[PDB]
Amino acid sequence: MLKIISANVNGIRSAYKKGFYEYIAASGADIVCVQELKAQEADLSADMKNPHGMHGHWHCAEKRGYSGVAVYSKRKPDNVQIGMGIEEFDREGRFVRCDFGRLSVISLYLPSGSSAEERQQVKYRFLDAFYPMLEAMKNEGRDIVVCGDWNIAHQNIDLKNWKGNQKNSGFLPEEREWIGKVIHKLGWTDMWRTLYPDVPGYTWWSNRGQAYAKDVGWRIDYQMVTPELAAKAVSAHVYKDEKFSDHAPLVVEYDYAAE
Ligand SMILES: [Mg+2]
Repeated sequence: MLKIISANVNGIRSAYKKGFYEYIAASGADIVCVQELKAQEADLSADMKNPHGMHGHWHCAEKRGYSGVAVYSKRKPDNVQIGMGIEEFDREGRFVRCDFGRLSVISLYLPSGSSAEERQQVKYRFLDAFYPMLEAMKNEGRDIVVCGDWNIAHQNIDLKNWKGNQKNSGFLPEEREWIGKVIHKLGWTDMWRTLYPDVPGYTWWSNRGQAYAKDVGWRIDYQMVTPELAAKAVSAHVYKDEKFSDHAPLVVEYDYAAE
């Protein structure tokens, strides 16, 4: 099967100290989309550019130690898009797209809003700029997986403390509505929720201490998929046998090849 892994690595240099490099190979992944490199190109070792000889494409931020995304693939993409073409967001290294024939896979790091109202506003402006891109992408008629950290939990099932987080970034009414539109208006499939309707599937906890031990989790990482490819998804899991990051890798297996 085609195995695609989405992982917010909370700093690729940190994740590599915790075994993430070995996992890229051991996992059997064909494509690994990572978010939050916290590294510029000058900081990336050869094994962070082309892990295990994979092809790698990345978009780093202008600020040091910040953001950045990458897509690693066993096969060579025939086309690569670095950034969205919106300067404000592209300066932060948040979007890479790799094409393999009629398959496209994206690594997306959606802005977080919990730090300050200014950043919640950036987050909302990102949502408004990205929605028409999602619409256009859906209308391409190609097979597309948008992997990444969307920084929004959709429904009560998607986080442990839904009662106490309705005024906090990640579970605001406007944010949840926006994800709902991406699914129900645009017709993207939330692959995890479609595969396993009743299984929470948290992918983030604020630390590896109490927050993790007590499973105070949120499902904020997704694979959003086009219709025909969604029908080819056979299984998924949140990988928790090792801990590389404050997020867990989201792994989906598709009965699909680009040739
Ligand atoms: Mg982080």
